Amino acid sequence: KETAAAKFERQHMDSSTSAASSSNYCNQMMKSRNLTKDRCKPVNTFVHESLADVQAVCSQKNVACKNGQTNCYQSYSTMSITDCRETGSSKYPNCAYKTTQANKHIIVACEGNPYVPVHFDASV
Ligand SMILES: Nc1ncnc2c1ncn2[C@@H]1O[C@H](COP(=O)(O)OP(=O)(O)OP(=O)(O)OP(=O)(O)OP(=O)(O)OP(=O)(O)OP(=O)(O)O)[C@@H](O)[C@H]1O
Repeated sequence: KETAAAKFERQHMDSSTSAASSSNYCNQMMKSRNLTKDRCKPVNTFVHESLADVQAVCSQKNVACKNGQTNCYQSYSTMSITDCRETGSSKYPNCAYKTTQANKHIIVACEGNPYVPVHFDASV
């Protein structure tokens, strides 16, 4: 079975310098990572950093999670990311996304042993 940690990698890791794609990055990535299979995932962030760099955030700045848990962590450095937001015309199963590239601090929730990211909470 896919662990929460593996799911975080499938949903959010895109190790590279920045978004690269032959067509609309978000439409191709949301499809290829199976984020459009059971619904159109409405918002999603891809992180263009090494897996070690993202995992290291779990020992960086402790912040409250949007859901009130306290196992969220904000990166000290800005990171290269791409946000995918479903369009107003998007309707499952014909999902469609707008692509926003950014350099922002990421906030992830971490869990488990080893303590690793399992949920992407926000970017600031
Ligand atoms: N330590 C944590 N702190 C906060 N939330 C956490 C933590 N661990 C797991 N979660 C889970 O996050 C899921 C979304 O919950 P909530 O956010 O509280 O409700 P929502 O109404 O907002 O859902 P939505 O559909 O609108 O937006 P999602 O697309 O994010 O949902 P889903 O993909 O299924 O979530 P994930 O797998 O984690 O992807 P991702 O890493 O977040 O991208 C939900 O299962 C929570 O239990």
